[PDB]
Amino acid sequence: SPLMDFFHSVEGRNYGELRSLTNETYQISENVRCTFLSIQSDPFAPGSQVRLVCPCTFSLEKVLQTTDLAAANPCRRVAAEDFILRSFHAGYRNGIPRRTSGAVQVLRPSQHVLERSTVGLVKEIEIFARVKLPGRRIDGHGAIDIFYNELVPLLEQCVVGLNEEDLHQHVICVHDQEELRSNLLGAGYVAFVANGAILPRDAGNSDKPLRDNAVPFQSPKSLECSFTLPHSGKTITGMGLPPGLTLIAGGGFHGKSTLLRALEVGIYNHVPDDGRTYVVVDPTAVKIRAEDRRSVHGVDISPFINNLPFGKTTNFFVTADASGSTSQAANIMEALELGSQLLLLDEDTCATNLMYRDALMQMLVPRAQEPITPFVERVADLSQNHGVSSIMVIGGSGQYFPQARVVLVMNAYQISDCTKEAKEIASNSSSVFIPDVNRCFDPDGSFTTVRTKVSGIGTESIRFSEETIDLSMVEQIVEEGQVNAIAQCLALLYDGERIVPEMTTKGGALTQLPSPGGVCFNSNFSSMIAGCCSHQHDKRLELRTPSCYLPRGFTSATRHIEIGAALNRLRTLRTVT
Amino acid sequence: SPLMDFFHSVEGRNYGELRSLTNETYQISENVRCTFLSIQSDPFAPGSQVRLVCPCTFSLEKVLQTTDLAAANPCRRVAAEDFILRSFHAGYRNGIPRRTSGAVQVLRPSQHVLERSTVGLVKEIEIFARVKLPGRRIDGHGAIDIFYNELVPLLEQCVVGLNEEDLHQHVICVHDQEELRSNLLGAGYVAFVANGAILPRDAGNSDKPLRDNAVPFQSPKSLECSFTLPHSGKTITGMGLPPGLTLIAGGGFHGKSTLLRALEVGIYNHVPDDGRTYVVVDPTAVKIRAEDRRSVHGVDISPFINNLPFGKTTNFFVTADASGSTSQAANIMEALELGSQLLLLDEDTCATNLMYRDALMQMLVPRAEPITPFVERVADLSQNHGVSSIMVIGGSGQYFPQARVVLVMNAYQISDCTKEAKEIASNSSSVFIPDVNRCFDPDGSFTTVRTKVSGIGTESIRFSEETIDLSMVEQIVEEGQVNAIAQCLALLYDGEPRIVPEMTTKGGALTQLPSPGGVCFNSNFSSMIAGCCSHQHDKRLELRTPSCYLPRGFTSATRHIEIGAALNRLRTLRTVT
Ligand SMILES: Nc1ncnc2c1ncn2[C@@H]1O[C@H](COP(=O)(O)OP(=O)(O)NP(=O)(O)O)[C@@H](O)[C@H]1O
Ligand SMILES: Nc1ncnc2c1ncn2[C@@H]1O[C@H](COP(=O)(O)OP(=O)(O)NP(=O)(O)O)[C@@H](O)[C@H]1O
Ligand SMILES: [Mg+2]
Ligand SMILES: [Mg+2]
Ligand SMILES: [Mg+2]
Repeated sequence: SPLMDFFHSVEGRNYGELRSLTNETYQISENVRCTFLSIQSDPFAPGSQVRLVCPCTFSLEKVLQTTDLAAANPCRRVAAEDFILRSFHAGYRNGIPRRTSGAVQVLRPSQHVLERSTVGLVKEIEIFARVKLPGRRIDGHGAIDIFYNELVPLLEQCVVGLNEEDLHQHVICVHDQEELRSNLLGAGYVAFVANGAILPRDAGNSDKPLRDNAVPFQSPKSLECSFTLPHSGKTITGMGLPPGLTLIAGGGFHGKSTLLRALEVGIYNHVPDDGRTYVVVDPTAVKIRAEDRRSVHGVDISPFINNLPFGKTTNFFVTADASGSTSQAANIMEALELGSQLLLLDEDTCATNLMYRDALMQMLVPRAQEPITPFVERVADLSQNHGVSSIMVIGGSGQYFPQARVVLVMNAYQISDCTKEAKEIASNSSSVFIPDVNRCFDPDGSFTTVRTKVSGIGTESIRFSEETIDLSMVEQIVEEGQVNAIAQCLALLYDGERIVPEMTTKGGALTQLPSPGGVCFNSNFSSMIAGCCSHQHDKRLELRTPSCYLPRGFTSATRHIEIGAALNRLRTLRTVT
Repeated sequence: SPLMDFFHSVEGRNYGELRSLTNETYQISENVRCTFLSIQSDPFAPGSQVRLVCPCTFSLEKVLQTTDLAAANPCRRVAAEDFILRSFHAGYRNGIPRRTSGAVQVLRPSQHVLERSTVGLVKEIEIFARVKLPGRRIDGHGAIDIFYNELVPLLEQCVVGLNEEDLHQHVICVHDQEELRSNLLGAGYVAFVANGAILPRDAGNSDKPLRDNAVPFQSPKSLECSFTLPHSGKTITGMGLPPGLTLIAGGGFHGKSTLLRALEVGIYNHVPDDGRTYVVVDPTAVKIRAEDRRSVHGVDISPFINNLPFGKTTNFFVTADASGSTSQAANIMEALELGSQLLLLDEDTCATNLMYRDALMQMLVPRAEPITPFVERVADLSQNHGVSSIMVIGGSGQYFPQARVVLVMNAYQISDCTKEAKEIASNSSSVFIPDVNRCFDPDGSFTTVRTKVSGIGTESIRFSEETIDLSMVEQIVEEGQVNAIAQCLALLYDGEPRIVPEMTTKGGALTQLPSPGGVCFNSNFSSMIAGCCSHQHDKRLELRTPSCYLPRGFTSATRHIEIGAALNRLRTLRTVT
């Protein structure tokens, strides 16, 4: 009631008047309360941050399995908050807002279920928003619409008026997914692909499942295996993949890349639509690709590449313009340093030189003269002595056959288990890694340059003061709120110049890190980044550290490996050993 | 004079009266004049478009070799306007402006010399700009600063007060530079790389040459050749590449991607620093890569990929989400139909399946294997259609029997090893229709649109609600180029009915297209795109087709092939045969 009357009150009057609202809290409905987090300078300044608060109607016991909030499995708290976001957002598609100024920015959820700062379940329901409040004169009627006519009905009908059965099933599917990824290394696998999974996406620029003429994934028998889901009781069946080397071989339009992308997202749980639901991978899995002109600092790529020009150091690599082989190797070590157990390779984004060696090529120029020691030679070593496994798509090269654990053959989106035939083909055709990695972070040479503000640019980049970090090929980033999280971390690392050691220890301390779902090889770089991640988790995916330029509640969880990767490619980065 | 005397008058007054400034044209100095092409609505709005006019002081005789404007070689006209802007911009680093509002937006030219609408030479000098005229009570003093203090000294000192000896030398390098490529197909070559060239760049995110410890290009003797530049008299020497197949072989970190990138830009002339200056390629050459999830419509990918799943037609291919080989082959023909003469490949960003087939792969599963690799179509394409290929190969000597020359690179030093290489092979040892039927269908193509077309940086096109991915069309090298493409799309759309057949004709008529420097296999698609390019050229890089959201003078020339690639991968592209 009173907010409106207030606005009538200030309806004509000048814009400055608005700075009164901030902090000033009003109840706009019986079941809705509004709290003002900021009030911006003008209409065109991006949003005026507000906290929408409304009662939590559903039974915790039925959906969260406990009466007291604090006991609830965080996974289910996430799936809940995730769901509410989804429901509120769908409210626009169901013509619920009697009016749609469209000046209401609230973070849009991916197809993946991540903890987001956006909705918090507290004891109530906490939804953060950004609103473009309506000439120089104020125009209260605009706002008046915006709250009473657009937000209240959406809240009351899609948020307060939730559907419990839907909620409960959301949460059950999600949780069963987490648990099912928690069962992986135990059950004997590194990846599991559920039967009937609709892997292929809707469009090359789309993440939703394929509506038309999808072919449900079917595991070969020899690779078939089953599980029991705890919360649904549903028992499911599919393709299990042992530790070691999984080869995905077929030449054509067959589905190879499509399966693999499923596996990269395999570290996520997605809304029951997604159709990749219950395709799961080790939660530390990393899409490994050549990436070029990326900068490297302090990575020891010496396992793969041996003989740089001009006696330049393999063992502590450093460039601001990297090669396809060198940076791919850079990414493999970058990864191991952050502790990945399952590398994911799509050969078409991989640096052929790294991958294998041609006879003609070696005889043309002697391999003594060639630096590179290809991946095939390091792979058996990595699985046997390190428990690091690889799944990779190979297009037309059987060189990997003596090393291959399984050889898959994809044809028109159908798989066959051809591991026997292939190693038979191989047949008739016939460690090196330091886990304790000496890499500390140097905030001095790293941050000397800058002049600030830190902010996430879409899904692609980080505005880091005058600097700009390119994540366009950190392919497992799948939300804007993720890169935003990363921005929070960077602005933190920057702001407190006690923290590197402090976070390094904060990290060495931990036994398990948070998955982006909420559920819980070393070095000081690694461990530090773990410290940052962990601290961020602590403060509810919202560090506020001063140099950060971010709205309240547009942040999504992300693995520590991603914060790793983002710093890892700061091109002002400096690092010591 | 009069402008400021106006402004203070206004300075209390409301922003609106700035709508008086429209059209009204003022002289803020002897050698300066400004014309207001627009006025922003708001202080925020991206700026207010103005024409900056100043006298042409230099002797046209020495620089353009004619007293009369209209005779001037457009190559030297471009190099002129290029140089003018460049100095103007340099005016900021030389402490020239008295004040620095930074409300002045004027296109930043790249290292490339391109025709740009920004500076025009007419009879004088024409520079287009965008200004943010500053509380929302007018900031008359602020504006006064922008013009009396910032723009004028820049103009008078760096533009009116230009340096003719440099400008002359600019133009000589540029012109001599264009001529050197015109000489290429004649002199018997497809690529020429000048000795002493500095190929590599300062940083993975930078286009400027490698300042520190660059190693100068040197041609192997066997491939060495020389030319004579008409305008400088200078005689230059380097690496000549014949028609046919050139293989770039090597190990790692030796500079192949460096050389190749130089060759991709080889369709451009660079400001005399750039250091790739006098590296030239066929001005039609295209960087061919696997581009995944790109949409295809109407491409006959048949020569490489003869089979698909489900009787899907290779001969008229269509996907909204695409494969590495499938996309790459689309690219090869997309480019062929637009008339490429040299295909440029980095075996790394190429889809390997398209490139060779392993013995082991072929046996494990027989080829009766959609794909027919490039190695087989290469001789054919060369011999029968005069389309050549230079490609970086990482470790596969399979191409050796097909190889014209085999280049071996080692620590930034090339060697001719084609003898030894083909021996290696010896020791271990048409299809394409030029007449491709592809008409453009504006009906199905433009149905879903409500508009506005605007280029997003260098990377994408906001085509109404649609978005086009130019992120892997690697030879786009300016924002003004993407803006150009946006102009053309806005044209095909707004002038929809008669513009397709008309441009098709307007393009069949043409025996030469305009190179981006200004100097001057068929299908209706192609001929149409050529029509668009040529009409754009005619119209001075300013087609204000009505649905174009663009400031005046933020446009740069492109090849026709580029406009081809953008339309080509529109996700609502419908095309008929
Ligand atoms: N199981 C499926 N059902 C329906 N469509 C599919 C399926 N799998 C893949 N697709 C579509 O097939 C197209 C090509 O599949 P893709 O995943 O690229 O095969 P691929 O092996 O990567 N070929 P390549 O990378 O060229 O060697 C993509 O558009 C997919 O969306
Ligand atoms: N003339 C030069 N002077 C100095 N540095 C150079 C020169 N040419 C190349 N480089 C460096 O080498 C890198 C490019 O070479 P690169 O692409 O690694 O060769 P490559 O071995 O063919 N690639 P790959 O085989 O895929 O690893 C750049 O990052 C440059 O820094
Ligand atoms: Mg390279
Ligand atoms: Mg390379
Ligand atoms: Mg693919």
